[PDB]
Order: sequence, then structure tokens, then C-alpha cells
Amino acid sequence: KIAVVTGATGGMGIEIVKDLSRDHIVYALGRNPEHLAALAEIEGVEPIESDIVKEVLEEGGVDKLKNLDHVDTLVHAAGSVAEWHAHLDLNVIVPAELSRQLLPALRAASGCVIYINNTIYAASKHALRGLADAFRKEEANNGIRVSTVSPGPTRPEIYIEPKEIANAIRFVIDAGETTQITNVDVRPR
Amino acid sequence: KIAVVTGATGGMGIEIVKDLSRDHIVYALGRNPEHLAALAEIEGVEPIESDIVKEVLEEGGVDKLKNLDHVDTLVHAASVAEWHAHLDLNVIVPAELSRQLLPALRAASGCVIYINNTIYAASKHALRGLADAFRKEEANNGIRVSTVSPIEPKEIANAIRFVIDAGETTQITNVDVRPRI
Amino acid sequence: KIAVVTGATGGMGIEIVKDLSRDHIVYALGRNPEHLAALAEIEGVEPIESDIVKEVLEEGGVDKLKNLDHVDTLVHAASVAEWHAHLDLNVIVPAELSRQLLPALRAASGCVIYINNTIYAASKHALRGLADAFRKEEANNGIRVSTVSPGIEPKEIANAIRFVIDAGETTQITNVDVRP
Amino acid sequence: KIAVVTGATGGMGIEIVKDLSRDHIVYALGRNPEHLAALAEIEGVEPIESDIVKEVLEEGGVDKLKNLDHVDTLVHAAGSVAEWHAHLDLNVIVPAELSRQLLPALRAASGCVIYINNTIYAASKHALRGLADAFRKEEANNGIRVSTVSPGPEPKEIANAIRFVIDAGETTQITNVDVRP
Repeated sequence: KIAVVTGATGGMGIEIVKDLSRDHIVYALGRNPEHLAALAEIEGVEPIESDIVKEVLEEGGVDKLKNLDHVDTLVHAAGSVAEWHAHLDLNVIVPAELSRQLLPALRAASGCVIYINNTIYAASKHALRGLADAFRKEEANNGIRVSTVSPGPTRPEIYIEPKEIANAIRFVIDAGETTQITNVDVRPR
Repeated sequence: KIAVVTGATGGMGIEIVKDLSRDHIVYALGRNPEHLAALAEIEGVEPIESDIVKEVLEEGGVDKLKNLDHVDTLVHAASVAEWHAHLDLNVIVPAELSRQLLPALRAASGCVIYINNTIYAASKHALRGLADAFRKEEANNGIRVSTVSPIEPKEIANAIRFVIDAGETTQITNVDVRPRI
Repeated sequence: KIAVVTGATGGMGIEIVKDLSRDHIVYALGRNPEHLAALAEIEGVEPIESDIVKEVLEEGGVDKLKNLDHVDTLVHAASVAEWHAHLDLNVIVPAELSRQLLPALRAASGCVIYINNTIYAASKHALRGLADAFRKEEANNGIRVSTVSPGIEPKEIANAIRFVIDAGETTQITNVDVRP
Repeated sequence: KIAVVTGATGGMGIEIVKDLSRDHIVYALGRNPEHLAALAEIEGVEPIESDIVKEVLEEGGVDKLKNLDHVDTLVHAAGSVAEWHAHLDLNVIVPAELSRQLLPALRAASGCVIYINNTIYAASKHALRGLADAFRKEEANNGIRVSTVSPGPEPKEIANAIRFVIDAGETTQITNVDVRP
């Protein structure tokens, strides 16, 4: 089975790549070159060094993902004005447009798309959430499952072990066929 | 570990008891005596035949639950007259049954899981308010509160198993389960 | 125009009945006989002493409302023991009173407006779930449903109610969040 | 009083501008040069030709608004990567930045900001709402009121809702109004 994971070199993505590599060849898109090397030590992990906003939004797609004709699992773990653009580009537009570019392969595999969800932070997380829900409704008939795993504070969210996010992802994709786990709310203890 | 499950002879309840019995002694409260007998053949399963409204609301407690000093997991899976039936069973019973088990839950720092027409709407929102507010009240007392908001019965048991398997630093406060389409 | 207001003798009720009396005959339900007497002084206001839980729920009706041929505006402003009282009064009564007046509401294409600790959370969400579902059930039958969700001078609530029912021909105001 | 209204030449904008001109001088931003002249025929309306994304986002302010030391009422009424950028720029980033830029004038007047609320359309309407609700919390202590008008499945009726919002009592805020056909 085929998995694509963005933010693969962040704390969460590393744990997500290790989990999915049990039963998927994983395309792990990431920024950190040492983690990427470390990741390629895992069998069936295909590291892709990538500046994701530039590749997804400016160049029309990540070349090394272009040949995939079935994707089973796609996990999106990647002044003020410049700050708005940076956040919205990376947290909302890239998941939407990367999912669109992989759409044919997602339909073909009946895959699962999982999103990991100040004024700018509130807006983009509320944005990402409306994207997820409307996408889900657009694609349910095509066999695509859409899910949001939502970390947040109880205290602050950084105290969530990243492996628990990987487990949340594993729980979502493992759900039986008559089911969609559409949302999982995650908080520190 | 000690688990208390209501609605234990419903489809959901049966699969929840089968799964929780892997690592818990399970006090299974339900209506159907034959399923109760069946469940009792599961190592550790304590069947309690119960009319839950009456015992919990009027009698002030379920008898076979009174000498427990630890509860690690409590799962609530159990027209004017209809309103009274729904609201009594969907809301007050979970509120009141949690209250009565509060000491054993704090002592265990345990987990409370609530499995979520016009009566149907108000009860499900009512259950959701109860849970989120009970979470706030018992946050500092070491009790964790979780909703499963739903479908194949085992998928519910899986969701419960995922909730309580959370590590030492995390909790799963809600899981939405929907039909495929 | 005909109007029915519960908890009409509480702070909000009083102001709601005054404003509504400008263009409505108002049937004002209360238990304060002195405020009820007081209210009756206003033209167009016809007061009704009622033990509303007992009447709506246990006797299936409030007698003095039974004969109305339409209701243009209905406004709902009226421990285990604590669970029962609040749920009875905050949720079941508006559900049941509303059902009981269904034929008058349908006749007028009227407006139903609901004014929205563990108990307090639960009933306030129950009330909101009721209103939304009720809205969907009756949308096709001419009835408009609204909530006022105050999280305040009662006159402000009355103004919120007035703003809702006076809304244009093409528009419904389905919810208004009011804060201190 | 002083009002700033974006999208003044749009169908909503015109009726919001008319209603506000009763008790405000209205800075009415738009691109339509004929409708701007049309509106200029309403006394108390000082129209302002503008490419608002460019001026607010690139240039760091709308010129003809830089003099304002008080603003009472600010009203924001203005499937490809490019579509995403167009919509989110206009509907989210503009309102946050414009509000930020007028933040000194708004604090001085203790004024109110009103936001008038397909994968792109869901994402931006949720974004604006999240923008508005965090903004409100940020500025509550500084005396600014924040309100949303959330249309759903006649422009004058939007103008009326806005009038309802700004006219609220001394002790009361109207934070949100859900509107439907």
C-alpha cells in the first residue's frame, strides 16, 4: 500500500512514517536532511527533500509523487501580512492543492486523507477544518475517507507525545469499511 | 483494572465487554439475562442484571457497585413520557451514575466515556453538554472524560479501546464515528 | 397579531410583553399574581395565572390558550431533583407547549423564539438541539424558529426579539448571540 | 460618528452605506467608479476609489484613511491556487489587516468592527469566523466590540442587521447574527 506524508521530518511526521512503514511504502516529504537520511534507513521509506509550498503551489506538483497512480494514505503533517501568507499557504492551501493533485490516485485506491489540525492561528485552523469537511462531502461517493486529527491545549499541546498522533492515524486508517473516523480530538494529560 | 459498563447486553455493550475484559475486570450492567449469562463465561466478567434508571435514580445506587474503591473506566452505553424516558436514561443516569462513582474514579484517576426527531436532538446535545462540563469539574481531580459520537458495534469497541490506550501524557477527548457515506 | 410569552412576569418577560403589546394582543403566562395584575394594566395584554410545568406537561395544556385561532409570536422565557426541575422547565415545556400550539402557529406562519452547572450546560445545549430540530421539522409548514442566546438588561433581550420578528420579507433571523 | 465600509459599491455595500449615512460620515471604499459617483450623491458619503487588496496588503494602508483619529464603525463587506489566493486574500487577510491598521482609530472611539460572512468557500467562511472570534478576545479589554453577520442557505436586510448591531444598549453587545432566506 502507498502512503504520502508531509512534514515528515517534524516530531509527528517521524512517528507517522515509522508507523505506516509497517504496511505501506511511504513517501516522506520533509525539510530536515539528517532526519530524511535517518528516515531512509527504514525499509520501504522513500525520502523526498522538498520545499513543499514552492513545489505544491508554485510548480504544480512534487515530481517524485507524480508517478503514483494509487495513494492509500495521505497525511498532511506540514510583518503580519507575510505571516498570514506563510500560515495559510502551508496549513490550508497546500493540503487542499496537494490533495487535488493526488485526487486521481486517491480515488483509484479509495484512500484516506488525514489532516493534522493569535488571530492567524485561529483562522487557519478554522480554515483547515472547513476544508476537511467540504472535501469529505465532495469525495465520500468516490471511496475517499477524510479525517481530522485535532491536537490542542488542555496544558499546551506541545506536551502531547508525537507517537499518540501516529496511533491516532493508525486508528483512523484501520477502521472497517462501513465506517469513517472523521475526527479525533487529542489533548495533553 | 476495573471497568463498569452500562447497556452491556446491547450490541455495542457486548463488544465493549469482550474488548475491555482483555485487561479489566468488567462489571457489566444490562437488561438481558441470557446475554448476561453468556458474558459471565468471560474470565473476570461480573454480570449485574439491572433496571438502570430505577436503581441509579431512585434507589441511589447499583448494589454490586457499592464496595468498589477503584474504577478505572466507566462507559455509559445504556411523548412527554418519551421525553422522560430518553432524558432519564440518556443524561441523568450518566450524570448520576458518574457522581455516585466519583470517589472510586478519583481514587483510580479513571476515565469516563459517554457513547452519544426532537427528543433525539435534545438528548444528544444534552449528553454532549453534560460531558464537556463534567470534564471541567473533574479536570483537577485526575478524572478524564471522553465522548464517542456515532454503525458496526465493534467499531465502537475499537474506538473505546483507542481512547483508553492513550499514553501517560495524552488523552483522547472525542472521536466522531460516521457511516462510510 | 397574537402573542404568547412564558415567564412573562420575570425580568425579561415583562419587557418582552411591553414591546410586544405595541402591535400584538399578548397572552402573558406567569405565576406572580402581583406582576400579573401589574401587566394586565397594559392595553392588549391578557394575563394568565398558570403553574406551567403541571399544566403543559401533566395536564396536557394551558386552558386559556386552547382556543386561539393563531399565534404569530411564541416566546419561551419561562442533584436528581435539580435535574428534573430544570429539564422539565427549560426543555420539555418549550418542546411540549410548542407542539400543543402547533396548529395555531401553522395557521399564522408564526415565529417561535427560545431564549437560551453540569445541569446548566446540559439543558442549555438540549434547548439549542430542540430548537434546531424543531426548525427543520417545521420549516416546510410555514413556521420560523429562532434562538436568542444570551451569555444584560432585559430590555435588550426584548429588542433582540423585536429585531427578529420584524425581519424583512425574504429573511429569517435564526439566532442572535447576546453578551454583556 | 465615523464609519468605514469596504465593498461600498457592491449590492450590500450600497445599502449599508445609505443606512449608516443617517448618523455617520461614511468612508466608502470601492472600485466601481460609477457607483462611487452614484453614492457620492448621498450627503455624508466620502467615496474612495481603491484596489483594496493592493493598498491594504502591499502598500500598508488605504491613503485617504490615514487621517482618521477615531473610527466608530468599521464594516468589512468587500478551483485553483489562484482562486484560493484571491478569496483568502480578499476575505480574510484584508479584514484582519485593515482592522489592524485602524486599530488606533478604533480604540480611540471604542468602536465596533463588523464582519459580513466548494472547498474554498467553506474554508474561507470558517477562516473569517475564526479571525473574528480571536480578534474579539484580543481587543475586549481595549474597548472594541466585534460582531459577525453569518448569512446562510435583500441587501437592505443586511443593512438592518448591522444597524441592529451597532445600536445595541450600553450594557449589551451583539456578537453574532445568523441570517437565512
